Amino acid sequence: REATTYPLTVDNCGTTATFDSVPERVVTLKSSTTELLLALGRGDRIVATSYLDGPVAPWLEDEAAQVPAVSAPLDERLPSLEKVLETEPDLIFAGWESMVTTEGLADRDRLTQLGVNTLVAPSACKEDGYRPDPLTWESLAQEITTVGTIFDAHSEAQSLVDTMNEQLAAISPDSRGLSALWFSSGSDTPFVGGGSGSAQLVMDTVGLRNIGSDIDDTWGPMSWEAIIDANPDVIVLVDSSWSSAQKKKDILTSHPVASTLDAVVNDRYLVIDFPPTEPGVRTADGAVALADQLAALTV
Ligand SMILES: [Ca+2]
Ligand SMILES: [Ca+2]
Ligand SMILES: [Ca+2]
Ligand SMILES: [Ca+2]
Ligand SMILES: [K+]
Repeated sequence: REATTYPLTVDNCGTTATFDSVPERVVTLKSSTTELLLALGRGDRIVATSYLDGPVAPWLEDEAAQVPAVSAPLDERLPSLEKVLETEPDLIFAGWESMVTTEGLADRDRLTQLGVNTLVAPSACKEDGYRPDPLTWESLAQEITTVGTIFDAHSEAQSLVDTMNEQLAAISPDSRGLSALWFSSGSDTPFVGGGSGSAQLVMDTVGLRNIGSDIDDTWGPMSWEAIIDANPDVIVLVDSSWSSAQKKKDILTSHPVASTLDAVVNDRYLVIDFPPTEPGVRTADGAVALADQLAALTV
């Protein structure tokens, strides 16, 4: 039954952010931020959205239906700052840190001067000291709790964390010692899940060894030669609008050497949608989905 005390000061990716009162008019950038506010029962605070990553989670459809901004995003990517400001926001809630730098909408200090708070999803901080190290489920719980505090939504945040933990509790790590390629896009040079993002978190959780684990980033290129030598037991396909799961199956099938891998010959594929690959509460839903598919797979 806690209610937030304002003014509230928080360190958010190394910027001091002070909230004089609960946010009322928020522009959310990326699906992660938009859906987190929907999930916390704060959809009515969303005055604009931009850079959405796909349809909302099915369980957020009824919240999204009450928020006109979800139906009319400002832009497919970053909107102009003028369009953002037209809605008289008190907060810009950015899924990626770059969006509130000079290379994005504007720097955070300049936005503060103009009367606009900024909040970067805590899971998305990129600098040393603030980047998850490593990303864990607790990183994501802490993000929910922090945003809940800012939005005076303490019970809602606790509920959301409890729901994520229940989903995770449904997963028993596979004990077969299997390895996996996490294949995002690319035919000439595959782009794969690296060792420091959601891909690694999810593979660790479901019990797959990531052949891309030595990549020190969320994603990286891996040559066909290196993939073939790694011999992944299972292949996770990210199903995105720009590279479908089927497209990647066809790439694998058509490759004159990778088509001879056991994983490819035996259709040992797991499929995850794009939005849960951005770290957030949906990532746990993605993990459940992959765990269920892996359970159904014989190898
Ligand atoms: Ca409103
Ligand atoms: Ca700055
Ligand atoms: Ca500055
Ligand atoms: Ca249970
Ligand atoms: K306010």
